Amino acid sequence: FLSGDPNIVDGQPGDYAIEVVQLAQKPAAMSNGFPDKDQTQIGVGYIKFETPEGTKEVYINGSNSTLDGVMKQINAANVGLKAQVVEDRKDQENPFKLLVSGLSTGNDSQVTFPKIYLLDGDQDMYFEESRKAQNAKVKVDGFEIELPDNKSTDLVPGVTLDFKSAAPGREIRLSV
Amino acid sequence: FLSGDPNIVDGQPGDYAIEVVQLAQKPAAMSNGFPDKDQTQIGVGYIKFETPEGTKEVYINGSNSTLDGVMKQINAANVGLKAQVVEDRKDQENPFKLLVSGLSTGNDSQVTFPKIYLLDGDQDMYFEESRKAQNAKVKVDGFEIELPDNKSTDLVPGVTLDFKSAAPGREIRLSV
Amino acid sequence: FLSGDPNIVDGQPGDYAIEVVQLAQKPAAMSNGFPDKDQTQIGVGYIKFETPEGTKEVYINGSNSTLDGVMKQINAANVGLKAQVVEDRKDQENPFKLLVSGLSTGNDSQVTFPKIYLLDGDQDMYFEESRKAQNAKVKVDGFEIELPDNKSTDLVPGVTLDFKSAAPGREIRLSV
Amino acid sequence: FLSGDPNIVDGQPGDYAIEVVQLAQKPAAMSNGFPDKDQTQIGVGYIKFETPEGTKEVYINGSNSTLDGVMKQINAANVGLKAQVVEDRKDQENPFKLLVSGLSTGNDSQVTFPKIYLLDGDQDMYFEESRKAQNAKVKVDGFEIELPDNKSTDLVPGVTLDFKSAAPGREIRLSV
Repeated sequence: FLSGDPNIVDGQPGDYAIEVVQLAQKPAAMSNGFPDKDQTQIGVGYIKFETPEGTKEVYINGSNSTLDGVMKQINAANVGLKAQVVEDRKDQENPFKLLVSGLSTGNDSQVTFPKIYLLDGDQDMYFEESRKAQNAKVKVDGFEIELPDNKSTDLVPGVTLDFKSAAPGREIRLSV
Repeated sequence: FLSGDPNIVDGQPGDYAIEVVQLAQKPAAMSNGFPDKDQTQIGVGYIKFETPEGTKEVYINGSNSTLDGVMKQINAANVGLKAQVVEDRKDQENPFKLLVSGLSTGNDSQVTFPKIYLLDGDQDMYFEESRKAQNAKVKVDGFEIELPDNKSTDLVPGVTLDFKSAAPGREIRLSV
Repeated sequence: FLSGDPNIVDGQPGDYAIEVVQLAQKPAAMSNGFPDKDQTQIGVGYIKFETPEGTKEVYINGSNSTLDGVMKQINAANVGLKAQVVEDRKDQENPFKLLVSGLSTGNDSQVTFPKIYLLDGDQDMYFEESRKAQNAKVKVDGFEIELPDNKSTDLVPGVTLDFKSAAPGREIRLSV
Repeated sequence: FLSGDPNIVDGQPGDYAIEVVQLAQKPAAMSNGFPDKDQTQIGVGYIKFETPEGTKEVYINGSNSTLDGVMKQINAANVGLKAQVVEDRKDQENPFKLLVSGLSTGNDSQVTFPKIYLLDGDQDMYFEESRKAQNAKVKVDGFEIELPDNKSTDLVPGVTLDFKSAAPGREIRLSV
């Protein structure tokens, strides 16, 4: 198996034409900005997630409701979510943001973020932005189809393809 | 021989400027979606193809007219067509589609799909989408010309070029 | 020296930001299509070129005024021009075209094609398309400047850069 | 750690989706064109820079106020600026330009060029163009955030990422 561009599509007989239009997308949400990740407290209560495995409510203990504490409690809850704190200089005074993302891509792995219930915080936490889970969009011999993940065993029979990047308008030739 | 980008154009004395605008395209058609590829039967009769080698009619035996059976019978017919079943999550309830493609690219290798004649199926099969065969479009020193295949022995004299991907607006420099 | 993308810019201390907007372009002209390159004769006389080295008139001998003969006579004239015959399937009946290009890029290496004087041909030859010589356009720390060739010793002091492809909007980081 | 495209993002466990929308930009200014870099004198006085470290005034000695002399005096001043002379064929008669750039990227590393005070020059020097310092723009799981530099230790926890090129619309998959 050879890909015309392993940095768009790689894998492990015929002439196969594949275009990666969009990668599959994880559902995700990003907080408003905070001036620090280790002092300003967001309060006590819970954050609600609606997931393919049902409603999940992650309990935020005032003990440690800094952005860092909340990230660690979301990760320790093991509810199909991965949290991290990122720095976004769009607001230089409030650069720190909580990013929470599903672990799976595809329309069927949707996560929503419908409620943050928190009392006594130093500052309001909210998800300023969210993104829905999405399928990959790929073209096979010019036909756009949707895939749940960034891999396929069906497009090139006998090969497992992994999409490495989205490159709309950059059709790649593969051979086997 | 060196290509400025082997993942757009590679091959096996001068300064050669080549842009791959569009890869050469196989003629192809893709079915409507089915809920499965191994149970729902499309019926008995035939599927008609108009090819550069003349009219071809592939006989679909009710014995095995699942999408999988039809794919196997199209391939076994040896009429210049390659069939496979793909999964397209655009319709989650009916994800399975038959993709049928010519083996050759270029305007002169046209295939059309003018008739599906099938009685007693569980569900209607039809080609929801088709694509015409097309030439590659490449620019040599800025002039767009058309090629039948994704290779050339004429653009860089003494070298066989293979186009690995389309990259419109990305002129590549080659040397020999 | 390291380039962030050797397939856009490569070469042989600091942080250097380079974008290749357009490669430098050779002046060139391409004929109308012919049904063959080895039988149909274009006649006797000459083809005129205006070059940076002055007016050049290449004499076409009726002995061999096929597209192939003309290509060989232009090359043998040694007037700063390189000719080849390409196949362009835009007109399937008349696919063969003469491509004539200058050997140098840049605005100062302009070539024009102002006259074809040919009597007794089987078919009219003319330059259906021509292209002017052009400078490369590159951005250095965001400023677009023009270069005569697809190389530079000035952009990154102490290094000779060779532009491998044009990639407008794809700023590359280089280090030394 | 593996990047789907090391020529966009490289570095040194999870599924990480990163798009480099724009590289971080150095503040910079480029002069008008001069016919030479080693004879035409721009005069005596100073060039003013406003920098994050305060107002800096670089003294231009008539002894050597060629574009080359000025470049060398700006570099020898050690005021957070790097100067070089580039050749820009946009004006073939006046191709030589002084490019002066900050050493740091990001909104907080702004440099402006508010005054050139020079008497007795052969020709006027001025900054025909300038560019403000800017943050990198990157998307993490589809959310655009701003970074001061072309690196990050926060996007992929436990890895130092270096952005090698901007590739808007080309989301890259990374793994750890």
